Amino acid sequence: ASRILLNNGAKMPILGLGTWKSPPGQVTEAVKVAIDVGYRHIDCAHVYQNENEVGVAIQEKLREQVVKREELFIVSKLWCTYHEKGLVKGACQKTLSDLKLDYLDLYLIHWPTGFKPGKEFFPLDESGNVVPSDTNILDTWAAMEELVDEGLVKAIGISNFNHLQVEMILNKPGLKYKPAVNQIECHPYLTQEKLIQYCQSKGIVVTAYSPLGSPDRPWAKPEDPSLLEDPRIKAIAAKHNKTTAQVLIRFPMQRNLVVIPKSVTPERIAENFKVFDFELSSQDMTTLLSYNRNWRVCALLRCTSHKDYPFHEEF
Ligand SMILES: NC(=O)c1ccc[n+]([C@@H]2O[C@H](COP(=O)([O-])OP(=O)(O)OC[C@H]3O[C@@H](n4cnc5c(N)ncnc54)[C@H](OP(=O)(O)O)[C@@H]3O)[C@@H](O)[C@H]2O)c1
Ligand SMILES: O=C(O)Cn1ccc(=O)n(Cc2nc3cc(Cl)ccc3s2)c1=O
Repeated sequence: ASRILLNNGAKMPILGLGTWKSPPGQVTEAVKVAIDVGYRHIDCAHVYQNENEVGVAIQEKLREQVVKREELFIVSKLWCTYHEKGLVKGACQKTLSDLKLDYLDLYLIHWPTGFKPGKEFFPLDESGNVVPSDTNILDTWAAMEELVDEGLVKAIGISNFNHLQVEMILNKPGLKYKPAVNQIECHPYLTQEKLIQYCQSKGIVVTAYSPLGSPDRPWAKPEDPSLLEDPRIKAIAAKHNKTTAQVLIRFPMQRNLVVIPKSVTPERIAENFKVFDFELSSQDMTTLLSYNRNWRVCALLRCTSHKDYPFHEEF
């Protein structure tokens, strides 16, 4: 089945295209190729500073009659320097303008942390610590709720929230919309069993990011583990005459997750979508879950002092 039901009654494609680190010089072609081979879900963010080039591609394929807007599922995220309630609408509208759209299918609070407002996406002090803003999760959520009530987004959710931060929102007095999705890092070295268990039990769909372990992450160190190069996983893939990446994409799919692998290479974009023609066995799944090391690609330690830093909690 290719789509999962959200709590807003809409259906979200379980396989989408990641765009973090896709250069503007290449992401337009990436998206065009993706849509041509079947992707309908694109994961975006204002902080990725390529939304205009993503919008170029969508506009194009709409104009070529390859797809209709209704068939697309476009995701973006509210960046940390816009968590003040008076800044959320503007941030959302900038993303809409850049993507040349009239609505987003899903809009996420990108991180639970608010940062000092300003042009700087990661404001630091003279010391190198990120400068927080005096905003909180609940007020920011209320602001996200207005975007639904105004017709700008069909659904709202969160990203990189721990189960206690998700809880705050759920128990929010006067809650208007429950979160639809929590997008979190998830892959065989960070299997997220507990948080997935919590979210799915609350009827919140989980999206797995960095499913290939983000080898292009700019802070990679050579000693870091490498999922795509893991011989144990290469062996699972060779058993199914599939590539390591296809295995890494198919894994979260069989855990009822959404997954959003990133590529700007047309061959790999196609390859990565060809994961609906095979099944990981029960042993394969068990084996892959067993590689958990609680290893995070995305956890900027310059944020570990923010009151809302998400990863001090077990989950
Ligand atoms: N919510 C947030 O905080 C958050 C954080 C991180 C990521 N995300 C989202 O999740 C998406 C995916 O995560 P990610 O970008 O960190 O990394 P990823 O998808 O785990 O890995 C992308 C890397 O894998 C390479 N690659 C892709 N397909 C491959 C294949 N078949 N064989 C070999 N290498 C392949 C890509 O190369 P090329 O592109 O050069 O082909 C790129 O270097 C993002 O782009 C973003 O949309 C969200
Ligand atoms: O955010 C994106 O989708 C991609 N991305 C880009 C740059 C980067 O450093 N990170 C790591 C971060 N860690 C935290 C940790 C916290 Cl608490 C807040 C924000 C971030 S950003 C990152 O994930």
